[PDB]
Amino acid sequence: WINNSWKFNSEEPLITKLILSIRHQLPKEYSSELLCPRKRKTVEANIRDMLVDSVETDTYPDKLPFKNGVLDLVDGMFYSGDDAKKYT
Amino acid sequence: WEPGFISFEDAIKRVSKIFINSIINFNDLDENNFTTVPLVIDYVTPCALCKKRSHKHPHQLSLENGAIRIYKTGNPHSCKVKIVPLDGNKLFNIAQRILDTNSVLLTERGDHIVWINNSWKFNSEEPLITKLILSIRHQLPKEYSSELLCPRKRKTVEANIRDMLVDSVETDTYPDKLPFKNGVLDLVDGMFYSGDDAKKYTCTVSTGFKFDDTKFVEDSPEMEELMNIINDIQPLTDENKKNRELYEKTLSSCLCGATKGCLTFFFGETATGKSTTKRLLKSAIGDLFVETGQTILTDVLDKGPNPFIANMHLKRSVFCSELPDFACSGSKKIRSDNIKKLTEPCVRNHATIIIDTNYKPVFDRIDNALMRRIAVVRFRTHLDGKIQNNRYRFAFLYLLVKWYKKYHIPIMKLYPTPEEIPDFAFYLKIGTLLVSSSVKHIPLMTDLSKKGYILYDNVVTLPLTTFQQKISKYFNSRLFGHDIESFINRHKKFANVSDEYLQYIFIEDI
Amino acid sequence: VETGQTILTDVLDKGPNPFIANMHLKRSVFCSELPDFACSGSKKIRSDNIKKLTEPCVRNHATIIIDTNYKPVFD
Amino acid sequence: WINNSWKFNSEEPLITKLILSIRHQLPKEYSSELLCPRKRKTVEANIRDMLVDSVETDTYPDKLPFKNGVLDLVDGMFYSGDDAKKYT
Repeated sequence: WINNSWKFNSEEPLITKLILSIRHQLPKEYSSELLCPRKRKTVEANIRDMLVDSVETDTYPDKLPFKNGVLDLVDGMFYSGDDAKKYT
Repeated sequence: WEPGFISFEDAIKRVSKIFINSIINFNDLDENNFTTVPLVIDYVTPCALCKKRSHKHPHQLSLENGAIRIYKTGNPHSCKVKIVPLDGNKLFNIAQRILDTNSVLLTERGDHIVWINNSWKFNSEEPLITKLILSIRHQLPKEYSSELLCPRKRKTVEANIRDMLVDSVETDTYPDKLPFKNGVLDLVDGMFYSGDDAKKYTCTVSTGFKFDDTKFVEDSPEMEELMNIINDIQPLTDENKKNRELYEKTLSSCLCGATKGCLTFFFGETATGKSTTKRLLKSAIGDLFVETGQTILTDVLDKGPNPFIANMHLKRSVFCSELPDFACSGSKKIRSDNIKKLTEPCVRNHATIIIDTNYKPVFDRIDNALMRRIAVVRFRTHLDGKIQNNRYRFAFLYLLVKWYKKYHIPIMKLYPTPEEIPDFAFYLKIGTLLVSSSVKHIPLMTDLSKKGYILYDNVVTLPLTTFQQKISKYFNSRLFGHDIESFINRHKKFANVSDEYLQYIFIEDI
Repeated sequence: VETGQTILTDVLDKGPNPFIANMHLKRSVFCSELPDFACSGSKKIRSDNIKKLTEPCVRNHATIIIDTNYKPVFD
Repeated sequence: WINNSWKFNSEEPLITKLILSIRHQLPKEYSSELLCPRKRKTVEANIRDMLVDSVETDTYPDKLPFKNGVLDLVDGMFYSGDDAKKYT
């Protein structure tokens, strides 16, 4: 989930890009640790080892996706940014 | 405090970790008063710096050469001095500085485009980012240059750079640019960019030769000698106005990079100056111009991997044929199945197709869809080594650019010409003579009853004999037998074994 | 996505069709604007292809609408 | 360019052999460190990065190449050894 969208790739990984982009939200003493690619690879390995349960994508049939958000057909409300993260 | 340094509170944290003994006034230091306020150390344990019990004078810190120096006031020699560097991961700063120049970009397809030697270079197997890192050492500050010599550090910077490109851009967007080996030229403004000024336009192709402004002048003996042939083939006469307009419009569409599939026909007698333009096209555009024959027309593009189809991408103009028609007996006729896909924007295609032929050909398959793909311009009125020597390289660029700036400004629209499309005049005439049955013709039974019309499946129908007797009076079978024989079987409907009907009514009755 | 009668005429199983692989998650696909097929010289509709379109597995979510001036003829 | 001849190679590395052969021509202090394979690989990695421009081979149409040199036809002299290096 980068740039307010879900991205899919099988050859160029994006977990390292996500780790690089998350630095600001982490506590300050944690941010400076992610500048070295070796540490980013270690964190990526930990994350990969820590995912064991799978989830299904494109489940809700009554949602209208958009470049900057999603639209609810039933209620006519627009959800943008983090509010659209739940709908995969 | 400088942005190149590590963050302030991190420096305070490491300074705290130096001193085992707890600090009393640790919260009173900010980014503006650290060098002034002396540090108050509650020496529960002996001084961590020099192991003596307590100091008569408090310690103090200062920032010299991007490093925090820990020293004791009063007599500094009674306590040992520590140094704490403040620079953070110099390689990341180098990656920041390199990326700020917009020299490397993501091409949206999974590769990377690198700006080296005044060009954008594609590559999929050999690394080009490292070459860029080695080349940009001079633009970077002095202290950053020495690190970029070790291959391991260059690999680290490449790894850092690869992780900060999360946005994709599209290449070859502007369709009004002429690429060149040493820059890019603008059609609408007639000025040449070179070097870094051309970096904003992401052109991945070039004509293969440099641009010379010395030859590009208003008047020269060479262009004066050339313009005579062009003026002779099409004289500037009032009766030759629409033909000259079509001729000017069809040539100057080659420079435009718009995606379009409207074909044009060069019809005229042989050895009438038509053949002179084919060499000037190659001498003008150069690499982007590619000549080919009818092999594309005949061979099926879908069947098998066609290298020509894979390699025609990013080609401004493609000359369809160079040899006279094979429309006579013993050769494969013109098939329209291949001409449908070349008009579509995606196969991405960018070529302009022009066919020159001395005689009108015949099409095996025909419908109404061909009006949007066929246009013709005809010649009415009436050495080789010089062109190969690139003698007239600019004399034809000037003609094309002057035509483009004269008329090719508003839009790239080619009006098709049905004036003399072969084996189409009879079909166009019969289009206005035959109309299909519809709801609007149903309430006309008062007028159609005398014609013998019968309503089958709520459709007005006509047997073949009446159409044949009412259609043979207008034309002789001797000259138009082919079209009528090929058309009869196309639109025959059988109500039963014995009933054959056509759902078409000639308008001349009303 | 808009397309024509080629998918209707051609059998999807015969040969590799990239478009059939790329139809995945396409909400609406306009099928064709084809004219009458009762006229001579036009191949009839292959009824094998329409059977698998209804099946959920090719995931599919496309809605197919066929626009014709007059009624065609099946085989 | 090894043994007075230009050679292609697509699978086996030839740059390392070139370095080992050129070892003698370098200054004396530089001859010792070329014996370690790791240093030779580092030098190869360095030299692969400074070649950004490309050249074309077999461009002169009036030469007869030989095993021990190249013969010029328009005038009639033989170039052997280093003299034939300029003609690819």
